[PDB]
Amino acid sequence: KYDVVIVGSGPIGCTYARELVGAGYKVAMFDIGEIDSGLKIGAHKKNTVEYQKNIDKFVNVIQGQLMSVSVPVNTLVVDTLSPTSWQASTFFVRNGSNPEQDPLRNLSGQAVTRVVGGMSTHWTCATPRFDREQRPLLVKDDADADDAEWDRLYTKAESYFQTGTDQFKESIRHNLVLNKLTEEYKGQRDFQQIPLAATRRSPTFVEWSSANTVFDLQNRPNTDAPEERFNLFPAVACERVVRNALNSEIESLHIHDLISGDRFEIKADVYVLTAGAVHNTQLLVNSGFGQLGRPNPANPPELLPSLGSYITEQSLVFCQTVMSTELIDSVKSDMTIRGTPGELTYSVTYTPGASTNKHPDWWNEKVKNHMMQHQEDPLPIPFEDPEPQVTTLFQPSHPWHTQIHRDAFSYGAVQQSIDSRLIVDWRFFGRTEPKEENKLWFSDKITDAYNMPQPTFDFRFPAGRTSKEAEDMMTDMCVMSAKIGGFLPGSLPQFMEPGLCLHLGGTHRMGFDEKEDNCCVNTDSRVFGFKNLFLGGCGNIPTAYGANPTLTAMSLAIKSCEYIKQNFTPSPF
Amino acid sequence: KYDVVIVGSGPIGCTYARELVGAGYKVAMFDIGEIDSGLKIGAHKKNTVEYQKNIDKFVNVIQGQLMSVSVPVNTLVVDTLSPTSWQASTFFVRNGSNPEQDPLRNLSGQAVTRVVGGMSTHWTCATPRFDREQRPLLVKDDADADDAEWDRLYTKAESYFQTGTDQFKESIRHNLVLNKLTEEYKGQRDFQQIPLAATRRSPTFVEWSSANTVFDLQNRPNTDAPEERFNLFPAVACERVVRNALNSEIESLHIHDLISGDRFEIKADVYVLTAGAVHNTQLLVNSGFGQLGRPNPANPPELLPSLGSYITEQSLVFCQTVMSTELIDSVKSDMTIRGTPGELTYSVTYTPGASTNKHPDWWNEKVKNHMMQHQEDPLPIPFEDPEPQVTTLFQPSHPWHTQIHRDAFSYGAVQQSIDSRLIVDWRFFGRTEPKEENKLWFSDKITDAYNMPQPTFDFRFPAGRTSKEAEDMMTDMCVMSAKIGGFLPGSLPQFMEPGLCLHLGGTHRMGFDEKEDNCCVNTDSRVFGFKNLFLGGCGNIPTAYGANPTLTAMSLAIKSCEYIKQNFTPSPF
Amino acid sequence: NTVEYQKNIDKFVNVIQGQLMSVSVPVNTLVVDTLSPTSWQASTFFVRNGSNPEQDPLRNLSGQAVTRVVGGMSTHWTCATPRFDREQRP
Amino acid sequence: FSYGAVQQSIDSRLIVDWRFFGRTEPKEENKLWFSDKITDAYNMPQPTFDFRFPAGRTSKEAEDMMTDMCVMSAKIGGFLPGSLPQFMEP
Ligand SMILES: *Cc1cc2c(cc1C)Nc1c([nH]c(=O)[nH]c1=O)N2C[C@H](O)[C@H](O)[C@H](O)COP(=O)(O)OP(=O)(O)OC[C@H]1O[C@@H](n2cnc3c(N)ncnc32)[C@H](O)[C@@H]1O
Ligand SMILES: *Cc1cc2c(cc1C)Nc1c([nH]c(=O)[nH]c1=O)N2C[C@H](O)[C@H](O)[C@H](O)COP(=O)(O)OP(=O)(O)OC[C@H]1O[C@@H](n2cnc3c(N)ncnc32)[C@H](O)[C@@H]1O
Ligand SMILES: OC[C@H]1O[C@@H](O)[C@H](O)[C@@H](F)[C@@H]1O
Ligand SMILES: OC[C@H]1O[C@@H](O)[C@H](O)[C@@H](F)[C@@H]1O
Repeated sequence: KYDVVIVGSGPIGCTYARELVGAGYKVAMFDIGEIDSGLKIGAHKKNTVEYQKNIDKFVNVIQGQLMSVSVPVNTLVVDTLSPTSWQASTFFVRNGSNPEQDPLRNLSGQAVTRVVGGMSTHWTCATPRFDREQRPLLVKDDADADDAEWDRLYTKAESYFQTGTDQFKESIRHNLVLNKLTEEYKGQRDFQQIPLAATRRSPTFVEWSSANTVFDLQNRPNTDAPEERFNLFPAVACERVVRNALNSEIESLHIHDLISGDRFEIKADVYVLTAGAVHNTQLLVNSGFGQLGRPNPANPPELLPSLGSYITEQSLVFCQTVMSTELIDSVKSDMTIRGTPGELTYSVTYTPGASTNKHPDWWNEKVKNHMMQHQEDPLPIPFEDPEPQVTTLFQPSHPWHTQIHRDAFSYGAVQQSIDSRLIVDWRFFGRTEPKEENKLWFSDKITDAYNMPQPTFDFRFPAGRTSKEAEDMMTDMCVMSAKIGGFLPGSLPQFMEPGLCLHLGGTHRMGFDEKEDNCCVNTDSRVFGFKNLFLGGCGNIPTAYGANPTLTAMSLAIKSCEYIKQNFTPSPF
Repeated sequence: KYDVVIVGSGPIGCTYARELVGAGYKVAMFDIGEIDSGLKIGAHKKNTVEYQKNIDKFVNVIQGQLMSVSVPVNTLVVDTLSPTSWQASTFFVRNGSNPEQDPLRNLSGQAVTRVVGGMSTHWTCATPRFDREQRPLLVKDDADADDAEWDRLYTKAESYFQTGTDQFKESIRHNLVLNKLTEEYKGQRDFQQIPLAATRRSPTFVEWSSANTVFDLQNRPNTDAPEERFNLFPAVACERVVRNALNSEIESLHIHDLISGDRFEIKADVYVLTAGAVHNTQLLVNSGFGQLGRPNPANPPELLPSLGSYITEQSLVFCQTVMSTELIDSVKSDMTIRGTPGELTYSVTYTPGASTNKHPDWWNEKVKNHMMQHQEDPLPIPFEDPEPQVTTLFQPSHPWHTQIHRDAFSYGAVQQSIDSRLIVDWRFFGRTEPKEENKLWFSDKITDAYNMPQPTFDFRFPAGRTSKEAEDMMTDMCVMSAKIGGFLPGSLPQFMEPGLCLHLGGTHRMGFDEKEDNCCVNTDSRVFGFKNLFLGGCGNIPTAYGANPTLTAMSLAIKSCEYIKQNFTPSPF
Repeated sequence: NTVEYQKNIDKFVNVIQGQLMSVSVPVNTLVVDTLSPTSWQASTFFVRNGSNPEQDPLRNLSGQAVTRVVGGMSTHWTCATPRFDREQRP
Repeated sequence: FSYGAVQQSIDSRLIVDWRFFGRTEPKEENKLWFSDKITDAYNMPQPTFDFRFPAGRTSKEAEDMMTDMCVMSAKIGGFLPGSLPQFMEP
């Protein structure tokens, strides 16, 4: 018997943990995955010395914990088998594929991650605010009070994630790029560092934030927290919430302990679901919310008819560029060079303080030292120079989010022929209109690896503004990127597979009125009709957004938690 | 001040830990890597529910922690850059490549793993004994006493690893294959399960063994062990052992704490190095054993002239096959089938106990149930059937080790068009004659990611018996594999890149006499001349072997540890 | 039999490929899901580009091809001309 | 007729091709037929195959053939990477 139970240990779950453990509640949290981030439970897997010294390898850790949501049945022809080998007569259901899934109306890139800390054990840590145009309303008919509420919430989210905008300020590459783009767009667009949930520990090490940063996930009571109560149970699949006959309250949570194989029930006062945009919906549909099976509009759902409808996922465009000869030469423009590399007459100098210098002294010293210490290297950038982390945030005249950076998730055979110091990544994310016909649904016959109803998408990028925007977005990346360098062969401009970006929203969407706004939770993230059930995460977001959604989702959880502290009393100690 | 210090936390290091912590010694162990296997320190990363339910993804975790040893300078021509992009005039030293390395005399597949538990946090767990022909002598001129010593040591190694040969006995696929190969080679070759360091917990879960299984790596004293003393220090790069002027004793170990960045010295009575075949040699060469820089036979080394010479790595050949129509039909040969799948008249039956049945009742029940429950599936093998784990061990008439199995390390884009139940992997490993000219050496100018001397190989498979064997090995795989099925397109018979198999040996080799046997350690694994320095691991193995070397290496550590308990007194408590 | 092809014999593969027209190409079912949202996108794997909807892809001779030029296939062939022994011969 | 991206890294003087051709039992069920609805480029009835290598001797032979090429070829050299032993498309 707990005061609160939380399903999932990602950063939205940990947000509830932090708020409620902190306010004196007896909390239990379950995760279907296991502890595997070392002694800091749920921490970023990229915070090892070895991965910050071999950062290209980290793509392998990401790929290792992205399990695809719905893989259609495979119809590739293999006709060079030996005549003796067993050969198919048909393309029958093979290797865990989903026969419900139409391959042509899928989010084939969508994937889930099942480990303690969720996806925040691998993510890129970008945490921008949404402006009004991308954000759901929290106050009706009062634009300025809506702004102040969002500002209050986001400011708190940013402290929980340790969001900052200056961790890369001493990078030559970062500033090379930033300054050129500010110059080029002078006035018309503003560039800044990507706000990043991260703290720099040294010039070659960044402590990336995660679920652990929000809440350390250590069981309580303990010496550091002797009057808090928290227990995390890993390797427990949560399968169903039990409704009372009134559909006004949840009475238990049904679970499957994966180690013993036993099934149990858990009672609490408050039930919170933060299993992710896909798995929140799966658990609700298994519990008799929404509708199970292929959509059938001839059978109105009894509860939450909007559940699994109006889903959104962003369009993503990508390339890499190789830095221009112009930009590279500009790095060393305050240097006087005499002699020729490798003689002992060779001299690279600058005047410290010189009003005519284009760069600050610190920049010139790095360049001087690199050039003198490494006289066989043909580039003026130091080898340990941190990577760029540049953005122009979404605006009405350019309604996409942009990252001009170095992401650990490479999409191709990472290449070796071009010096890494020259390479810049470009990712532009578009916003997607919510439409009722775009759906995530669950099979009433096919089941997944955990014997739960198999997830199935029915999705196309909407015609009209979504599609026009996505193609204007592609053109913008082409135009903007040419300012910095030409494309890197094998990383040419392209749309990524649908759902690869993992920003899926609106699967359990938020609004003021269940009917009128076609929604599932209210602005306290409470499920309509039910006193003690709440949903957290990106699934709540009802709007068309291009920016990275997690900080937003956290803000909404903070507000949800105020509702809980004002409406439920913690058990005595 | 410790009684014993151990460099590295892989399973050979943990062998010393187990023996010496157990015998009452005050032990400290350092690793340059960090704890990241969840709450069981140094355990197999494949022991999560999620990875045993998505086993194809585990290749990504392996690739994520294999960092290449020596990558030659890249000379690929990229001539489709934009004219504006910075373009090279030469193939200069880029992206951490090693200019000392000849690309044509490399072990390009060789890689190291830096995490607590070492490579045993990802390995395949195959642990066969070497027969006489592959094994170094531990007793001179007495074949039968040599056998009994090896038998005593191996039996102890097998308990520490929990080696077994029946964990797969209930697999239809495993037995399908095993029985056909026994029949086909009747008499001339014997097949058995690959001995595996592993314990089955259920029909769909195997608890794979690791460094953790040898020694749990928990600091001591603790409640379970109140009179033992052990401390593990992760993220500490060990750089040098300090010799006394007599070169008869080590006086300290110099270390670099990677978190603070500070450098310290550690004193102990006994020094043990188990940093792996490559990193043991690197640490010794940094300490003035052997010779630093490109080999120069005009400057005889002062200590251990054989260090880094006579290295061996095995040749590896690979394919996959698709199971024959014949073999698949044989799975269901005791079944009477009436009706046609999917009608309600459909019936699949057998007689339990029938003397005329080719299979045991348990086999027939699985097949019956699968066929009746899954009437849309065209194969008689159940979906959760465990994978084959078959071997014919090395013999003089077939001097290669063989694995006929399913390995988590796939080498190609894992494919989806052919049902996984039909696929069998074939890996044949050859033995390599030790030659003085085959070397691992360290640069006196280039340094690696940890500012240590850059490793550089000079290696070719020896002409003569090694090469003839490797090509007869390839032919054997071709011949033997056809008995089970034809090759899977995209997995055709091939030699793998040199060193991919990660069985490198002889970099610090064992013998009776330093001069006479061209060696570095004696049969107690003690370094010649030095009272208190020992080396563990595959680097000790002086012979040409085809079988997986780790169990052997453990056996040698067990013997080393007897020497220590008989020659050094633990500090009082 | 040109001087230029006997001096650059690797290029002759291109002349062979240039006159082998496939006999029966089943309907294509490859998924292309990285089209721009603005581009025309199929709802089904309909009959495209001269493919044959009668053809089962799994019971084909997909490599079979014909050559339509004066001299037929003997304008590109390898010229191997062995006798059949009794066991192969009508 | 090379089947792959002709390669340049290994001297052509070292390279030898191996092609082993098997015999196929005639079976009534293996057919070439023509569509009464689909037509080809010359408005003639579209050719359509219904073919599998026969079970029994044909298939056993084809796999013993593959093994023979493997065994025989090793006498001359090892396989060239990117030209490894394979069945060609039917
Ligand atoms: C993978 C990835 C993800 C993101 C980025 C890049 C990469 C490669 N980058 C990124 C993202 N978001 C941003 O805003 N900024 C960035 O730069 N990524 C997305 C981000 O990582 C997610 O939006 C965020 O985690 C969502 O948090 P959450 O709502 O707490 O959900 P999680 O998926 O992280 O964790 C949920 C959780 O629940 C479990 N689970 C699932 N089913 C169950 C059941 N049935 N019972 C119990 N537990 C369950 C999981 O195992 C998991 O831990
Ligand atoms: C990666 C891999 C390895 C093996 C198999 C498959 C795969 C994909 N399969 C396998 C193997 N061996 C077998 O006999 N059977 C199998 O089926 N693999 C090899 C096996 O995994 C190794 O032979 C074994 O670990 C060797 O053990 P070890 O001698 O204890 O060495 P490790 O590499 O495991 O650990 C050494 C260790 O030392 C560290 N390190 C390195 N440098 C330093 C310095 N300078 N200071 C401190 N520590 C250092 C590492 O970080 C590491 O933990
Ligand atoms: O695909 C990688 C991208 O994935 C997204 O999930 C992130 O929000 C981006 F920051 C990131 O670059
Ligand atoms: O490359 C994978 C192989 O690596 C080797 O290190 C192992 O000993 C084999 F068992 C394994 O199949």
